[PDB]
Amino acid sequence: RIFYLRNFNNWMKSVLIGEFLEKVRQKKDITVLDLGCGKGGDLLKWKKGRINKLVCTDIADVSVKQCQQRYEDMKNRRDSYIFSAEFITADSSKELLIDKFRDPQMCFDICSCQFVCHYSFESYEQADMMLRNACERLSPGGYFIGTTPNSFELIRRLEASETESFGNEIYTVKFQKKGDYPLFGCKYDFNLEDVPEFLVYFPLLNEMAKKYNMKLVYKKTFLEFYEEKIKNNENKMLLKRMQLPLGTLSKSEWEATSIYLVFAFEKQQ
Repeated sequence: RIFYLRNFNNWMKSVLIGEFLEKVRQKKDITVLDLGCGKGGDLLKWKKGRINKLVCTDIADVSVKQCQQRYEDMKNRRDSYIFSAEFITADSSKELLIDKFRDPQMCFDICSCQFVCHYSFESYEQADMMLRNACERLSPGGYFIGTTPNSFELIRRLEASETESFGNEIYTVKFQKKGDYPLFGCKYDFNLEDVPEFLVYFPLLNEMAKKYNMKLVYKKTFLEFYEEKIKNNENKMLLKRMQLPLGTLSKSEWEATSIYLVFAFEKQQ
């Protein structure tokens, strides 16, 4: 029954992505940076969005090759318009992407960073660098959007527990330490259903992003974002198409999903 949670987070991304492609269109040939693209889970979302150019990039060569394969298959389906795509293997917390890009002067209208940012918080330099790569090639008025664990929700559960661990049948989180939360390098293990992650203090990400002329649009918990986006019936209908609150997800599914927040920043003039 692990479909429903995976599918819920996917609908989260869909609705975030749709909102910001529309904001870009309200301002008047859309170029997108999908940073930490994995296997291509969002490839389909970008086609629906009708964008024109996509750069997919990941630290993991196999995921990158795989995402390129999936993109190609979507190309080779019968009777189909699709963005052009460029695929780059690169550590975006340690290497500059502008030097990897084919077109070294290209611009982006959105950088999408889904379930990736928290890997960069190992140190200042890698956090600043992923952020550099996310923001420095955005056109004025463009967006840096994504999804990451909520540090406040993680610590809170950590401090309600008797151990370094908390979780349910679906997820387990294991910190190295209680009481001590450094800005960079605050490691914890995460398992759903197991790469080591780093805590992302949102007030800090927010300040660090100013360095690249970004201002916050919003930061919403998954539950806040869900409670609001679902008042829209097309959104509801999309959720039904694709498929603590009482419905949609089970109690323990909601504890899993409610760990996350949604964020958006905009490039200033």
